[PDB]
Amino acid sequence: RTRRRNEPPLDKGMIPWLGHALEFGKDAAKFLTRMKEKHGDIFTVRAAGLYITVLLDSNCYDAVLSDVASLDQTSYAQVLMKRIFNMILPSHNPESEKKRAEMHFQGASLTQLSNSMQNNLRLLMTPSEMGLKTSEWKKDGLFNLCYSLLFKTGYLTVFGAENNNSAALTQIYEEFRRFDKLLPKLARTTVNKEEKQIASAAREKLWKWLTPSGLDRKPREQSWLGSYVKQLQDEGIDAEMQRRAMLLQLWVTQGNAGPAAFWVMGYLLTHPEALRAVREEIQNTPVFDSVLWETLRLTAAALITRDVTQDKKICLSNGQEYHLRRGDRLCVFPFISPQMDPQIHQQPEMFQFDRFLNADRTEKKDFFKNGARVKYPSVPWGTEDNLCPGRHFAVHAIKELVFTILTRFDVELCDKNATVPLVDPSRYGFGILQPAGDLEIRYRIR
Ligand code: HEM
Repeated sequence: RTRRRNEPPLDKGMIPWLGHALEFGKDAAKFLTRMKEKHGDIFTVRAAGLYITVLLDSNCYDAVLSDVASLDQTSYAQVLMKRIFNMILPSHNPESEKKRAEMHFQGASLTQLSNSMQNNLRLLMTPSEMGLKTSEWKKDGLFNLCYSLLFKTGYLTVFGAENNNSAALTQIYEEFRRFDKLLPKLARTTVNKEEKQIASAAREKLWKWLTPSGLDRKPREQSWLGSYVKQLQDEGIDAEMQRRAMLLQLWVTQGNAGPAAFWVMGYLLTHPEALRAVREEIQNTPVFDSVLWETLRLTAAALITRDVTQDKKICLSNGQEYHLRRGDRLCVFPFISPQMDPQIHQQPEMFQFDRFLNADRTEKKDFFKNGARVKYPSVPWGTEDNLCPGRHFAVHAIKELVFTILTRFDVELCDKNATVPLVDPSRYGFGILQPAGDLEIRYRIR
């Protein structure tokens, strides 16, 4: 491989064919940040025989990705669902189900879903559910606690899975965590033999449990999940692959909200002034909105991937023209820019609770890089034409959990001086970051 005219800088690495595959996978943010410092806002890396052009000029993300004739999302999605979920969906219409997700998670459907979520969370934060039948205080990891509560809430709400009792929901959650922990390694083909066995064992249990085969529950074909299942059935997808698809939809709907709620609570518990303004506001939620947006800036790290299906000319904001080559991949990583970009957000590694608030506590919208307006200073839900359809529901759920914890419980750090844990670097690229260890807490009924 050799650079052609106006192609991005090329970085092959020293390992023939394999290139940067290992380093890229181990900590995508560290590697792509290193590459940005070396080459600038656009560069092409070799990884496992493939060439991946990375674009980090956030002013171009929307316009570049709008070219669906030159930039395919479907092929890499198929790769991931094979590797992670052991799934193949032949003759599958992807746009029809994405349209269903948009509609089902907005408007009157959203209000219904959100009302059910509120009800379900209440059932899950009972003293008995909260492990408070033995003692005044209960110790837990905050991440584990927030993930457990929202996973269970979202699962009950989205899958309508009341057939599962309390102990059953815990079993399902713990198996999901087992699988979820190994998901990045599955995506990257970096599982060892023991991990591969664990992931496969976990998937099989989840395939069985998420489809209650033994029961005669009449399908709700007008619901989000029921209409999805009905589509697969009409497309000729067999029962077994229908079972496997449930784990895909479980991960897509449950893999982010609880982790995000953890970071919100982590940042708040470790930032007294932030927590005071939030609690005061509980007594329109402008402060909490800034808190949540700041949390997502720091922790929403989905990587956007496309296959380049034809040669494409592109212009960065400075006017320089670059050529994308057919057969390559294009990646866009909003986590690095604009979210963690020090030229847009000063001290970007710092949680500043009011970073998106003006002096008079109005919404701060004015953000700049080197004397140029930045249209989207944070991109947690994805690029403008490919937004998370569940985002409004995600925010409702995160708010509901945070509101309940602060209102109905006393929550204390076990180590009064603790800061939030570091990030597990395997999570970069897959959505909300997860902590390396946990933040140990104690809680009691307030
Ligand atoms: C903070 C929490 C969440 C974040 C940050 C988030 C973010 C994202 C992002 C960035 C994507 C784009 C896919 C990609 O390029 O990898 C996506 C897709 C999607 N999200 Fe969310 N999400 C969250 C929670 C949720 C929730 C609670 C739901 C629904 C209950 C949901 C439903 C979906 C669906 C159905 C897709 C489309 C999957 C596909 O078409 O392949 N998400 N999400």
